[PDB]
Amino acid sequence: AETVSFNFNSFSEGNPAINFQGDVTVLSNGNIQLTNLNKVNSVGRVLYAMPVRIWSSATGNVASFLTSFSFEMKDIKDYDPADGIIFFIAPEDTQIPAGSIGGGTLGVSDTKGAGHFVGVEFDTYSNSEYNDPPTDHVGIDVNSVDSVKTVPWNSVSGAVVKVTVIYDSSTKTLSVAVTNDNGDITTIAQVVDLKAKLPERVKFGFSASGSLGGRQIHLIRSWSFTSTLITT
Amino acid sequence: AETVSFNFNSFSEGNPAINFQGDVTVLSNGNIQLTNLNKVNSVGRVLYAMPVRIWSSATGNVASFLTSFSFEMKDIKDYDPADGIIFFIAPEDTQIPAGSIGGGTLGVSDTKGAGHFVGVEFDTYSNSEYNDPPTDHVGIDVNSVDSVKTVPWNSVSGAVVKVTVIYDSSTKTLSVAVTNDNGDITTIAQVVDLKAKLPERVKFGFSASGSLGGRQIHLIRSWSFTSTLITT
Amino acid sequence: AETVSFNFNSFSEGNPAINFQGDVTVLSNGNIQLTNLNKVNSVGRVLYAMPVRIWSSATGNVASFLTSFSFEMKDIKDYDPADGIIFFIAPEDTQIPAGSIGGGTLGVSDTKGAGHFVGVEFDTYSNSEYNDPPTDHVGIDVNSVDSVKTVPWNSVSGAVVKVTVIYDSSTKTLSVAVTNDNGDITTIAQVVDLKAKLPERVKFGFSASGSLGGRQIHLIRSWSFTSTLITT
Amino acid sequence: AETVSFNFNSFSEGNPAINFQGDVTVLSNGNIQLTNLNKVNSVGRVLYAMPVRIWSSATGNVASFLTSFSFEMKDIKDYDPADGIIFFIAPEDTQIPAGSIGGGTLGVSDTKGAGHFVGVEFDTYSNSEYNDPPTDHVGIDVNSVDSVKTVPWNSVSGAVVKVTVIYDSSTKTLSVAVTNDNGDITTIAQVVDLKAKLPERVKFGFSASGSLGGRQIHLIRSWSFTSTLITT
Ligand SMILES: O=C(CCC(=O)N[C@@H]1O[C@H](CO)[C@H](O)[C@H](O)[C@H]1O)NCc1cn([C@H]2CO[C@H]3[C@@H]2OC[C@@H]3n2cc(CNC(=O)CCC(=O)N[C@@H]3O[C@H](CO)[C@H](O)[C@H](O)[C@H]3O)nn2)nn1
Ligand SMILES: O=C(CCC(=O)N[C@@H]1O[C@H](CO)[C@H](O)[C@H](O)[C@H]1O)NCc1cn([C@H]2CO[C@H]3[C@@H]2OC[C@@H]3n2cc(CNC(=O)CCC(=O)N[C@@H]3O[C@H](CO)[C@H](O)[C@H](O)[C@H]3O)nn2)nn1
Ligand SMILES: O=C(CCC(=O)N[C@@H]1O[C@H](CO)[C@H](O)[C@H](O)[C@H]1O)NCc1cn([C@H]2CO[C@H]3[C@@H]2OC[C@@H]3n2cc(CNC(=O)CCC(=O)N[C@@H]3O[C@H](CO)[C@H](O)[C@H](O)[C@H]3O)nn2)nn1
Ligand SMILES: O=C(CCC(=O)N[C@@H]1O[C@H](CO)[C@H](O)[C@H](O)[C@H]1O)NCc1cn([C@H]2CO[C@H]3[C@@H]2OC[C@@H]3n2cc(CNC(=O)CCC(=O)N[C@@H]3O[C@H](CO)[C@H](O)[C@H](O)[C@H]3O)nn2)nn1
Ligand SMILES: [Ca+2]
Ligand SMILES: [Ca+2]
Ligand SMILES: [Ca+2]
Ligand SMILES: [Mn+2]
Ligand SMILES: [Mn+2]
Ligand SMILES: [Mn+2]
Repeated sequence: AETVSFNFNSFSEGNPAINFQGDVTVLSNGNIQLTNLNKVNSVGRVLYAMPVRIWSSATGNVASFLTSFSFEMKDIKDYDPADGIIFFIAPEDTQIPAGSIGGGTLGVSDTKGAGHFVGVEFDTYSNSEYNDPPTDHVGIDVNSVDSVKTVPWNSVSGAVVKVTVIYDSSTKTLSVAVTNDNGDITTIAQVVDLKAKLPERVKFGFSASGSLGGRQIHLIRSWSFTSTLITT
Repeated sequence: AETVSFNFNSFSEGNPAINFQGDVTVLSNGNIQLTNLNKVNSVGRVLYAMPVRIWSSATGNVASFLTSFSFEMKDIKDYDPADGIIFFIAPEDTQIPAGSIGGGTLGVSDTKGAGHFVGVEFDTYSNSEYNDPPTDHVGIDVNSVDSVKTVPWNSVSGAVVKVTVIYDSSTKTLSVAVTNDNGDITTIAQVVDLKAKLPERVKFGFSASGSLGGRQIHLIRSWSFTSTLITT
Repeated sequence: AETVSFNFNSFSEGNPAINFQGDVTVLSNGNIQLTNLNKVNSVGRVLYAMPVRIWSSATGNVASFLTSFSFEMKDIKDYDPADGIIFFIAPEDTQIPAGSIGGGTLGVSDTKGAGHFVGVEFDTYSNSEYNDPPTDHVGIDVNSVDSVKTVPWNSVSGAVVKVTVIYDSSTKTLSVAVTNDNGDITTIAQVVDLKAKLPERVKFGFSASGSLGGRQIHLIRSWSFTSTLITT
Repeated sequence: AETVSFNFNSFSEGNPAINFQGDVTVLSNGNIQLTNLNKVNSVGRVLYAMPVRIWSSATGNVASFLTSFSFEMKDIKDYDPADGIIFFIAPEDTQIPAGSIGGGTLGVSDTKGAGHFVGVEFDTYSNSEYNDPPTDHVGIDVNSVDSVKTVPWNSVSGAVVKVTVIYDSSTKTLSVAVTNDNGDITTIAQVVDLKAKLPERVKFGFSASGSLGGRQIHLIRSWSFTSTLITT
């Protein structure tokens, strides 16, 4: 089998294993800060630099994967704590959408909320234009920030959040477990056919955005990943 | 919400938080050893002593859970490396089946392979009587060691194996990710309705067994768990 | 710290983690075959596709690394069993030298034997033009196939050879242990300053070559690697 | 060429291939447990029972060696996690020092920290009396627990640690690569003249110790070794 495996306990500028897009910076403590607090419609994204072959047009086989990551969102004075973080999967050529308005697009979609990606969003602002639920939520996204499914959640300012994601290729199930600061777990799961929605070669990563009035600290603290694709 | 949370980095026999059944021992290094290498049809099981409420007859709500554990199976001289370990969920009064033959029953079922439990098995011996696949496998079990579903796997002697399990109550999906020695990940997922198959209060644990000619070292190294049941 | 880790138990065409250069083919059993047995001056090379940051111009720190691989060289009828395999480190833009004569150049150097690379060679033909010792040898190469140091060795046709390499950044020591078919070990070690000889970002890989009369089967069976760079 | 080669995937009490010294026990899972958790100044050691000819008095030749082993250190309640494990080389008659205080001596030296041995220590307690660095470390020891050289390291409780050691006789270089749980590699290398510091035949092994307050689980899980001495 063909396996991609990596582990990030911290990050650094100049690591060729990571692609930095837009307003991303690396802090002295090793955290990735995705948005620029002094910029309007800030968008920042980090991708694992090596494309991952999630399915093969030759065999028809689809990869399974296990990934864990930790993040932190923290309020800043005067601005609305917005807009959130999205763990996403997209074609290997993926770039921040041209003329991105940031905000509710989470740096992955156009103004209408459409894009070419699969993702798990940690949404901290209710955008009526994307049919967002009224509270903070975890959502499963398939080519749109108008989520296929959401679950109520609570983004606590300054809290370290732990996420575990399992994609089971045979059932096409994307399962997510979110470990909150109050000790409770939040789960969400959805059948998503990655072979039907995405090309063979993809990139994995994180994106976050803000607006003129909606800004917060978006931090990626750690990321581990393993994908395995059965080969002929 | 109602949350049960625990973490075992090590295990000890004086700790009332675990119930010990059958031939199980705790080694001085802190590991749980489920079977006795010198006994015919050895069966050893371990359960978290406190019953966990997984669903409510009042609200109809079912808990979600995230659990991770690590185990090790190691070959012993002159014996077939058998039979395997099962992570299981059973009614709170669960006991080793009376007159257990161990072996392919994995200490949770009768001779016909039937029992009252939901489990994830790490099977290392092909029992034709339980329609086992020809190789080592991970199976999702619902009241039978004749698995609802299996996935090929490889039990590497002396390797530390890491497992992550997500149960998403809304989709009723039990998703499993197993991290092997060769670096590959193996996943298996199955829709299992816990309300329909198990009582409101259950015990979680591990079981392993052997036969006259089938024996191996079965070890539980660590276990973390979090369940959350919505009470509104 | 910044760590790069990978493990290849087998190889496949289409794996984005591997760059194929020249006459390389992947066999149905998963082995990489580096040279074409029917081509004059055949050269084949495989590289890990991601550039590896081996030193930082910001901190002055140099990475340490541990790598293991298994290869096989097998005689073919009538041709001289030549020329061997080189495990090498080179600038990220590395290509087979233009107008390569293959042969004693091992696909990494020009006709005079000069190139931009650091390598461990498994040399099976004595090239007087590169001051080769009279027998098969393991050599440490610094920008030349005229080795800084060599040790007598024996390339056994059809034998699986295991190699372990340690690069200790603090002492700048490259240490090699070669495990033969007859059970004996061969070692060679050399102080090589990678920060002085190579750029910050590099590619790691394997190269092999042949000539008109010098041809043999050159196989790469497995490859594991871990590098760690202290960050500040 | 005179070669010594062995492989231990597990260990057993009834095997004359290993010499057991002091408080050492074999657990039912096959691991060697070096210290007794209920004893003051506990010292336990294991040696490969056959002496290894590391050098010739006839030719003046010195052996090269390649060795790999895996170990585990685990914290125990109410005791300081101390003192660590040493992989050592000593005269064939080597015994635990008479009236050993255990602790910082690592079971290989006297109260002043002096002994007759060459070793690689995995030291988890800072002994100012042996000029230990302030954190956990890997050290290269020559007749003293006051290390010739150290490198900062981190002993993770319950983690399986893999070590690879290369001794290159021509450069007299002892190179060590330590693979941690967080994925990082730690290396240390030192020129050590084995012919000048040790006798013709030596014993290879492992030692660990504790004190009244400093105690932890010290486990040896596996050990492979190959040495080759050129006889021509
Ligand atoms: O000061 C106070 C009271 C302070 C306070 O805490 N008061 C508390 O009151 C309590 C009881 O109420 C208690 O008494 C308590 O003791 C007391 O302390 N209010 C007055 C007040 C404060 N802002 C803030 C909050 O919301 C406004 C303003 O600052 C940011 C935000 N904005 C509004 C706008 C206007 N553009 C637009 O609507 C067009 C574009 C637009 O909305 N894009 C969206 O902007 C979002 C962010 O708002 C997202 O990023 C979206 O994704 C993005 O699409 N752009 N940015 N607006 N009005
Ligand atoms: O020696 C060799 C070849 C060894 C070898 O390495 N050969 C190598 O081959 C190489 C090339 O291939 C090379 O040539 C190499 O040079 C050469 O060394 N075979 C001859 C041989 C060896 N056993 C072993 C393996 O299987 C047998 C025997 O030892 C264990 C097992 N059992 C079972 C019994 C007693 N029954 C019963 O209890 C009957 C009921 C029964 O089968 N319950 C099941 O028993 C299982 C375990 O077998 C499971 O636990 C099941 O869950 C359980 O239901 N009693 N024993 N049986 N026959
Ligand atoms: O048949 C036998 C004895 C066989 C045998 O088993 N004899 C046994 O002896 C026993 C007792 O000892 C018993 O009596 C037994 O009964 C008897 O059977 N020799 C007569 C004989 C055989 N070739 C062979 C070996 O070497 C020659 C020939 O086949 C291959 C090679 N090449 C080379 C060429 C074309 N040049 C060039 O390309 C010139 C440039 C050149 O030399 N580049 C180098 O070529 C190398 C490869 O040779 C390397 O690849 C170098 O890196 C490369 O730089 N074209 N060919 N040349 N002459
Ligand atoms: O409880 C606490 C804080 C616990 C804690 O978690 N605090 C947390 O702090 C957090 C924020 O920081 C939070 O606030 C949190 O809420 C709070 O819980 N300290 C008070 C405290 C605890 N021991 C421990 C640690 O060190 C002592 C004690 O237990 C073991 C050790 N020993 C030693 C002895 C007996 N001597 C001798 O034998 C003298 C000779 C001696 O020192 N040979 C050396 O002993 C070593 C081992 O200590 C090595 O083995 C050396 O190789 C050996 O040479 N007898 N005992 N000594 N003093
Ligand atoms: Ca939103
Ligand atoms: Ca040559
Ligand atoms: Ca110490
Ligand atoms: Mn949303
Ligand atoms: Mn050469
Ligand atoms: Mn020390």
